[PDB]
Amino acid sequence: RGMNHVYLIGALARDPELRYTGNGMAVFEATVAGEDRVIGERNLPWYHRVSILGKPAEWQAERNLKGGDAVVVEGTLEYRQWEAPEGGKRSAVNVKALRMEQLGTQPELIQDAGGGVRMSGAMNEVLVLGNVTRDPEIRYTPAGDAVLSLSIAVNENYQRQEKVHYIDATLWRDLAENMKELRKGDPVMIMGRLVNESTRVEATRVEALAR
Amino acid sequence: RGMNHVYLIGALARDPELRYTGNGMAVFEATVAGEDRVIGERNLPWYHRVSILGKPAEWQAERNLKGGDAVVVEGTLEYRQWEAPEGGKRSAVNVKALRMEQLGTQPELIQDAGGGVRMSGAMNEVLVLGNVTRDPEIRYTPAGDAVLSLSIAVNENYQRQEKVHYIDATLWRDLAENMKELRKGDPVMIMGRLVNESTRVEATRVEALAR
DNA sequence: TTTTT
DNA sequence: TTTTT
Ligand SMILES: Cc1cn([C@H]2C[C@H](O)[C@@H](COP(=O)(O)O)O2)c(=O)[nH]c1=O
Ligand SMILES: Cc1cn([C@H]2C[C@H](O)[C@@H](COP(=O)(O)O)O2)c(=O)[nH]c1=O
Repeated sequence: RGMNHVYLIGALARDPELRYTGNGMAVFEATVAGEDRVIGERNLPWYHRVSILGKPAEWQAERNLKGGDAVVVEGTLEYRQWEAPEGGKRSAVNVKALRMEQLGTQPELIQDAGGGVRMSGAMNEVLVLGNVTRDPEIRYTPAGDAVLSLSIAVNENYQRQEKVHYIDATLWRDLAENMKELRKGDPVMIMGRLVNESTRVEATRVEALAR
Repeated sequence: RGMNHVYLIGALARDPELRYTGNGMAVFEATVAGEDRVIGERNLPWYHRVSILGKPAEWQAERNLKGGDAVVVEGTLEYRQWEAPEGGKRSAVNVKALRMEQLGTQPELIQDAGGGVRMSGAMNEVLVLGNVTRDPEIRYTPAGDAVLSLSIAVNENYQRQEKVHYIDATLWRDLAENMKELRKGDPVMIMGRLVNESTRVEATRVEALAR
C-alpha cells in the first residue's frame, strides 16, 4: 500500500492556465521550474507540469500568479494512461499538487533558451513507497556507470476506488549495485528527486521493506 | 494553514507497548532511535517517542515488533498541553505516526549507555509550514555561533475541529542571520531534522511565504 | 493530519 | 492522495 509525496520549490516558468474538462471539472496547470544545487556540486535543472483539480483549481487561479512567481508545491505523482487520437496507448507520470503557496521573497530567475525562467536554488524531493513491478536488471551507461531502472506500483485508495500509479526510478552506481537483488513484488521505499528523462524519480536512497 | 510532516527511519530502541485511554482509545507507543550521517560529516543521534492512535494502534501491536527492529515512520508533529498532577501547565511536541512499516534488512544497531540501541545510517526529515508566533531575536551560543529560536503555530483542521500545534525551530549561523527580519504572524516554511533538545526542529532550510 | 497518557 | 486533457 502506497505512499506518494513530492515537494517542489520552484518558479512558474511562464503564466499558468485555468481550463475545464467535459464533466466541467476545473484544472489549473502550471510549469514549475528550478535548479538544484546537488551537493556532489552539480546544478540539476528540472521543469514539471503541476496540476490542481476541482475547486482548489479555481481558488488557485483566483490568486493570479504570473510567469516568474516562486511557489512551494506539495503534491503527489499522478500516473495517467490514455489512447492517443492517432491511435495507441500512451502513459505519463505528472505532478498533482494538493497545495501551492507563493514565496514571500523574489527568487533569482535563471533565463533559458526557449523563453522560460527557472528558479535558482530550488528544491525537489520525492518519497514514494510501492511494490516492484518486475525484476530489474543492472545496465551500464556509455561512461561505464552502473544504472538500475526500477518500476514500482503505488496503490492509491480514495464509494471506494483503487488506482495504481506506475512510477519509474533510476538508481545510480553503488545504489544500483546494493539493490540488484530486488524481485517482482518486493515492497520498497525510495526517496530522491523528480527528473525529466518522461518523468522519473532519481533515487538518492532506497529501502527494501519486509514481507 | 498548516503543513506538518516528519519521516523517520530508525530502530525500536526497545520493545513497544500497547495501552488504552479512559475512553478506551488504543495507543501504540515506540521509541524510534537512530543516527544520521549529516554531510558537513557529523553523527547526529536522536530518540523519538512515536505514537499510533486508534484502530491502527492495534493493527500495529498485532505485528509484534521488538527492540532492535528497524522501521520507517511517516507521521506528524503533535503538540500537547496538560496540567501536571503536581500542579502547573505542561506541554510537549511528540511524533504521531500515520504509518509505520518494518525494514526488510537488519540494520546496524549502535549500542548506547542506558541499554538501548539506535540505528546507524538513519533518516530524519521534517517539513512544516505555519505562522511565526512572536518576533524572534538573534542570540549567540557560548562558542560564538548565531542562533535564532523560531516559534510557529501549525493550524490543523479535522463535526469540524481546530487544533494548533506550537512547534519550535532552531536556525543556526547564516540561516539565523538570513531570517532575522521575521515578524509575528509571518507564514513560513521550514525543513530540517527533528532533534531532542524537548523536541525541536533543527532547520536546514527556511522560506518566508507571502501575505 | 481524527483523537491521548 | 478524490477525480483529467
Ligand atoms: C520554457 C521551457 C524550456 N524548456 C527547455 C527547452 C530548452 O531547450 C531549454 C533551455 O535551455 P537551458 O536548459 O540550457 O537553459 O529548456 C522546457 O523543457 N520547458 C519549458 O517550459
Ligand atoms: C535507551 C535510551 C537511551 N537514551 C539516552 C540515555 C543515555 O544517557 C544515552 C546513551 O549514551 P550515548 O548516546 O553516548 O550512546 O542515551 C535515551 O534518551 N532514550 C532511550 O530510550
